[PDB]
Amino acid sequence: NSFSGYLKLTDNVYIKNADIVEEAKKVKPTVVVNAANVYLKHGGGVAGALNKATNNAMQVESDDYIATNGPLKVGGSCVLSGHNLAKHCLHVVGPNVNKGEDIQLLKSAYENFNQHEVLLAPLLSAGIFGADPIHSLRVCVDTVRTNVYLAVFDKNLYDKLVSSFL
Repeated sequence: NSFSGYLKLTDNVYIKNADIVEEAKKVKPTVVVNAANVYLKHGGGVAGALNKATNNAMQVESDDYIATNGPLKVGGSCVLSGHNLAKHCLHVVGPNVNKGEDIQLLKSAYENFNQHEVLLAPLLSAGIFGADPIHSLRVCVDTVRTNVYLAVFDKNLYDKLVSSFL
């Protein structure tokens, strides 16, 4: 397929040092995953980058979703438009360690991926959500059964994830 340059970690998990926005623009996947919060407020991190790439269309759509349905749950998800990046965006809420949220909900968050055959995704609960990215990758491998292409922005983190993988 159109995913190029990934390292194979397992039967179904692949990883690349890449900006998820640029990779979505190049591949136009069926599903891109957003690292969302429960309010779908896309201010920073991956969410802020994806929203900016849609010229704020993602935020306008999200505000309507919240007005109609209320907040997500931690560990939950919703499927919205992918705008100019993808057919669909799967907004998944991993726990935010900095808010005291239970890291065990990371497994629930990754289970949402199993409803989709192929996904382009970031590591959940990494970055500004405060969890250890090595732990996030382990939970991903052990939970997701569908095909997941992981994009890791930071080269030093990418190298550490690959070189410590077991």
